Amino acid sequence: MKGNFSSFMQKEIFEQPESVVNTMRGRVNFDDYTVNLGGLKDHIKEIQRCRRLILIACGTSYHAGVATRQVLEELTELPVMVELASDFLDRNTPVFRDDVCFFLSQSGETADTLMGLRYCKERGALTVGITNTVGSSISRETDCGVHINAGPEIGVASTKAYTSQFVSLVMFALMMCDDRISMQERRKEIMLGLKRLPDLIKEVLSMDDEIQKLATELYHQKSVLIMGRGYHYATCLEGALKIKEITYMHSEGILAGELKHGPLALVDKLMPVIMIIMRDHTYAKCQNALQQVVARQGRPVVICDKEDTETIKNTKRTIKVPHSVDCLQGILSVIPLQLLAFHLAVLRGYDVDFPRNLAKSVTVE
Amino acid sequence: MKGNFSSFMQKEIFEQPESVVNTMRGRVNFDDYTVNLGGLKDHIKEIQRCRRLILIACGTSYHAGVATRQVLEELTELPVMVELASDFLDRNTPVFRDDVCFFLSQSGETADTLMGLRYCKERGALTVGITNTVGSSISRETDCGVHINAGPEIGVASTKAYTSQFVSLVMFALMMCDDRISMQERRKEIMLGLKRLPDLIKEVLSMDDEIQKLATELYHQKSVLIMGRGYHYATCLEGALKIKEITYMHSEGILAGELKHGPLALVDKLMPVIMIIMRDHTYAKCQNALQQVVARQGRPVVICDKEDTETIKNTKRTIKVPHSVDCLQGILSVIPLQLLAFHLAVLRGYDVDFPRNLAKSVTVE
Ligand SMILES: N[C@@H](CO)[C@@H](O)[C@H](O)[C@H](O)COP(=O)(O)O
Ligand SMILES: N[C@@H](CO)[C@@H](O)[C@H](O)[C@H](O)COP(=O)(O)O
Repeated sequence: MKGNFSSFMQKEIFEQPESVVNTMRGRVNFDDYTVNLGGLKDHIKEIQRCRRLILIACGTSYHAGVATRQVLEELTELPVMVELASDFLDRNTPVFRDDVCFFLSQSGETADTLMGLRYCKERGALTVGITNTVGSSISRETDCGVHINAGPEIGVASTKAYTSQFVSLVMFALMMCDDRISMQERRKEIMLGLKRLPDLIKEVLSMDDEIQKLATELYHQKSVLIMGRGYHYATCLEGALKIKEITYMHSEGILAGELKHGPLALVDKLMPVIMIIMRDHTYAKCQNALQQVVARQGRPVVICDKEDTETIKNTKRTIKVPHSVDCLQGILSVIPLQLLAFHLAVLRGYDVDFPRNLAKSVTVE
Repeated sequence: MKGNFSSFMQKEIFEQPESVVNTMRGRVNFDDYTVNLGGLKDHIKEIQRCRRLILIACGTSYHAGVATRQVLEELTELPVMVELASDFLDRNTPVFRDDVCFFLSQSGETADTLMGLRYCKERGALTVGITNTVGSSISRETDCGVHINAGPEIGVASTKAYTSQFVSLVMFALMMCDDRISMQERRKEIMLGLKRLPDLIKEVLSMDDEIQKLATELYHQKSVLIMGRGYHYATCLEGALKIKEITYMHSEGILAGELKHGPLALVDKLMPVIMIIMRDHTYAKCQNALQQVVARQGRPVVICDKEDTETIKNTKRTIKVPHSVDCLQGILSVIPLQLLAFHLAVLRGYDVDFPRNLAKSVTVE
């Protein structure tokens, strides 16, 4: 039972202050800035010997990799490859004995991610499971793993499991660099953001009524282009998938740096556009993308941060989310897009929890 | 002057039997199965010492990397990473002294690809230029390079330059494995396909009138989903971009293995779909994607090969292209999509050569 909510998905979205706390429970100690993933305690030293991280997954679990890639590169200093499992297998991707391969899966039974796992094992790679289902195939067949501990997720369109996968990979990253003197201030910045994150998610959830009103403006449209870069590239892909999944509107994520390489031809006053701009090191380049969409008569809705005075000042339609650290900001930025997919589906008369043509786990072929 | 054609783009498309011959001229000897890229003659041995290939580009030049990745993995046995240049830079991607980095660019002046190049040089990586413009910045600042020799390309939506980039990267691959006894039959298979390719492209071009008729069926639509996998993933992305660029229809490339992970919710009898199915090792899995689109009331147009009796037999709308080798087939499969973008733009009244909001080369920011 979902008692208090009319759907599992809305309950799962509004559960994210608690699911994030649950993911970090018994793991992150805020008194002494320590993180310990017991499921990885044995194997961590072996992992630090490896020469490359490969993150292998499908759909939203794939996006959680795209969302943490840069901070994994930053803090591990290893090359990080993120791969859609179906294509990884079609190409007979080269994998080596000193590769560590991560398998990201809410269900733990996704057929292509699991066959990806067995392919890598057969080549002698170290395998790590990041899942939300204890006792699943992927959880059982990996060498080590982390249970994200988000609790059961019933809505086919994933919400809390994405944000808990994201926190889980950030925690792995923090363990990886815990012996580096030069990285200790960075780690402490990150851990203080994680401490603050539950309260900041409660604050994003208070904008539900405002997002319902924007859904009211959009539910007759047939397309929407969601543009972001850097840390927010994953957020645009993930919001795009969520809207496709339960609303059946043609939403597409566009890498903002690619705009002038073709997609900008789609922009005029009739194409709905959502732009994400955060105050990280991509800010000036995102301000360029925005200016270029407006120059071509686009009328974008802009997801920015609450303290971004210059874009709030100069832009009429803003969804203003709280400010966090650059590599956690996408946990906050994705939530209005989760809520927008939900409200659009309600307005169109569609089943938010069990959309047409889809299942929670794709276990066959 | 384009004399004989009403546009540069259609002339460039119909030039592809000759541009392919021009790309291979003085390079591939069919009498003794030798390939020699003189621009790489000095540096080839150093390249074979390197531990990873990174392919860095924007838009269609990016797609040429996606299109040759698998055969580069196959024949070099190296890891191959393909990167959108804007994102490569946003993430401060780790690059090493024993990386070989390829910069793919028709113009040779694309700002993000060029800044990508300088970033890699500064870290001591070996840099290789694949371009269509002699004397360009990228051509001049790399350590070595190949001029694809396609001739001037005026149409903003790239055609011959894509297929010549593709052949150029296949030729590099063949040079890389020319000392391996076990790979000699494979190389000879590939070189015999390249020998046959110009005549097979003439045969695809003879279906112009048939593609004009399909454009006639589609030019009132607002969306189209183009689905493929494996070797044809690049083809679906590239056709999708070409239709966006000059027709302004919302065309999106979908990885066919990802269908059941969300995008299948978009499929019903009103969503136009183009599916690509080739007789390579992904055939049975592509037949599964097709069956799943039809099960959900989709009415796909299917690009298949002429000798694919089972899908011709069981499917009403086929664009039947000649059969080639698996890793060259996308040179043939992309051409109907080039011609479809062209005819759609004509029917809608748009400038095929100089679309709105775009330029041939993005040299600034
Ligand atoms: N249900 C979709 C997400 O909202 C889908 O893309 C999903 O992520 C995919 O099927 C993989 O499932 P997994 O996370 O259980 O492996
Ligand atoms: N004109 C477009 C291709 O049709 C665009 O995506 C293009 O590939 C991109 O701007 C990169 O240009 P380049 O190949 O000159 O580097």
